[PDB]
This record gives sequence, C-alpha cells and structure tokens, in this order.
Amino acid sequence: KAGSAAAPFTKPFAVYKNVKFYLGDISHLVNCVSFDFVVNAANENLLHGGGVARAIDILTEGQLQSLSKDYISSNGPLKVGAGVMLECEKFNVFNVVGPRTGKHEHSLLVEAYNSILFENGIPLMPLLSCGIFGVRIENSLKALFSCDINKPLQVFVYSSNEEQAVLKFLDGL
Repeated sequence: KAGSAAAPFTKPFAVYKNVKFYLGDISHLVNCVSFDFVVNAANENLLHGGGVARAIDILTEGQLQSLSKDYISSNGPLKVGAGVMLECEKFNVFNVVGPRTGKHEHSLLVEAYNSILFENGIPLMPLLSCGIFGVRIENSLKALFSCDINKPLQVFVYSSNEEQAVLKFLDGL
C-alpha cells in the first residue's frame, strides 16, 4: 500500500544505494511504488501462464500475451539474457529471460539484469531465475549487484524467506 504519493511510495524493507526491496505481490505493488515499467521474469517463448508473468498478463488484461504472440511470430523466442519491452495499455512490461540454474548462470543473469538497466526508467522487478529456474536467490542477488546500477530499482520478493535472504545478502556487503 502507498504511504502516500506525489508519485506513490511505500516503505521498502531494505535499501542499498539505488536498490529498494519490497515484500509484496506485483498486483499490489504496482499501486505502492513509483516505476516506469514492470519487469516480467519471462520464459523464452513468452508464454505467460504462471508466476509473475501471469500476474502481469492479468494486470494488462491479456494484452501482454497478445503482444507476446505477435513478437514471437515476428522475432522468435527471446535469447536467455535478453529482454523485450512490450508496451501495453496501462503498463510497459519489460520481458526478460533469466537463465535456468547451471553453466553460465551468472553471466546470463548479468546479461538479463543489464538489459533491465539498459531500458529507460525505473523498473518494478522481481529477482530473476529464483524458484522454478532453480537459481539460489543469493546468486541472483550476486549477479544483480555485479552490475553498475546507476538508477533506482524497485525490487520485490514474495516470501519472508526471500526477504531474510535479501537482508542476509545485503548484510555481507
């Protein structure tokens, strides 16, 4: 929930330099914080049937998936590490593909986080590759903080376990 809003804001549970972290559903947080685009942790085929992808698709009333079908028909699956901005009616959604855990996960997460950073403006974004893709949250955080972050990021996590992982990670800096 917004504390208030000349542009919305809410208390992050942690801040490190440019990066603010929030515990919250993206469906809620799009009304809590200030951001220029939302980041969808997408799969290569831009099939947004589950997770944060489905939350964002529902927020865009199916526009994300329809724009994604067009993008795929014209351009093909996103490369792991790459992202594409799809401008929906109410939200610009940057769809970025984190790697699955294994070889090259760090460099690929770094490419993905850099693609977010190369978009204009402030993202409201999850950490990438956590959960289903199997990357340890600590490694996802490590990749993110491996990048030159010269703009504000609004980063969200869903569980108190993730929140503790972030606070522990941040403590070690």
